[PDB]
Amino acid sequence: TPEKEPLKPGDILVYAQGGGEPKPIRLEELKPGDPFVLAYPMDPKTKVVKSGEAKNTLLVARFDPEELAPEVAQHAAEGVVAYSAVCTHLGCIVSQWVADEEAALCPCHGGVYDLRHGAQVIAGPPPRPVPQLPVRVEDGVLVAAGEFLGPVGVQA
Amino acid sequence: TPEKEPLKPGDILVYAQGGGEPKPIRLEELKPGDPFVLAYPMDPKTKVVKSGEAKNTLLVARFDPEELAPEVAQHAAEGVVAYSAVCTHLGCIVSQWVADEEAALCPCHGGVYDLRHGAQVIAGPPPRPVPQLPVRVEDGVLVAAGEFLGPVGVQA
Ligand code: FES
Ligand code: FES
Ligand SMILES: [Ca+2]
Ligand SMILES: [Ca+2]
Ligand SMILES: [Pr+3]
Ligand SMILES: [Pr+3]
Ligand SMILES: [Pr+3]
Ligand SMILES: [Pr+3]
Ligand SMILES: [Pr+3]
Ligand SMILES: [Pr+3]
Repeated sequence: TPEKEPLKPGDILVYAQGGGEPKPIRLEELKPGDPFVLAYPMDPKTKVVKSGEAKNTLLVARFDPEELAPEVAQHAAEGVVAYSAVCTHLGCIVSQWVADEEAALCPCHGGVYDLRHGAQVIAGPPPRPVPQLPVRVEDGVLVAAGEFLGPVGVQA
Repeated sequence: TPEKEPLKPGDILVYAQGGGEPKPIRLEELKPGDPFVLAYPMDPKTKVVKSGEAKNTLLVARFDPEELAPEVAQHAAEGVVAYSAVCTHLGCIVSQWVADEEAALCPCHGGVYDLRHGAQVIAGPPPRPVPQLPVRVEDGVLVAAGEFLGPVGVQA
């Protein structure tokens, strides 16, 4: 089905949506230092939101551009970084924010991923970082700029 | 399809899940005062999580019981409240936590819902509170104790 199609580069990132038309994530809507948003890729032609495949679940956050690791910075757009939100431990959605670390927290077993340093695991049992998705801005809007730089989710 | 069935009383609450087997939310995992978790209802016997219907999207948080408004506490289980996470403004998932207010925040246009006082709108444009889901504990696991108390999401 179109809703279960994988993320492709050029997909528009949209805020996680309940019913109705989706909202593209604009750069100007993300304030540096604010908690991440959960996001999905939307086919730029068909405008189908690929929210039916859980491997397309994203977290998106704006950091101070001079706080990002050089390796993280090269895939960021104006301090904006995106990562897979599928926990690498047992596949829970990494849905919570740790304010003092500016890290992503998994509620299931306390996995914490250090986002400014490539989502390095700094707590709990994830065996590996969630992978980063390359982002770019086009006409004010966040767009997927590449494939995930890594396998998504629980890897057998 | 079964992943799209509406939420029913008796459904087990599970942590939002990528691929794979879901994790029931147990009362003991929820620390009073911690940010909410995004969740879905799961059929107790078939073990089908109803996450393909976005109107089943829940937020779950544990409060100090004596800070809940009387009406809210009537449908809480040892301080744990659940609400629909579909924004009543334009349908975005209410996915963020406001730590100083203990409030759920919609990132689309800044709707903020006062969880301890029945998800009362305290910022942004939502026309009305997200509705509460009554919850109870069954063998240490969080379960739907009734139906959503009002209509879910954007009014049609
Ligand atoms: S599934 Fe995320 S820490 Fe276990
Ligand atoms: S959709 Fe939540 S404030 Fe607009
Ligand atoms: Ca503008
Ligand atoms: Ca126990
Ligand atoms: Pr449409
Ligand atoms: Pr910082
Ligand atoms: Pr700076
Ligand atoms: Pr490089
Ligand atoms: Pr253009
Ligand atoms: Pr019983």
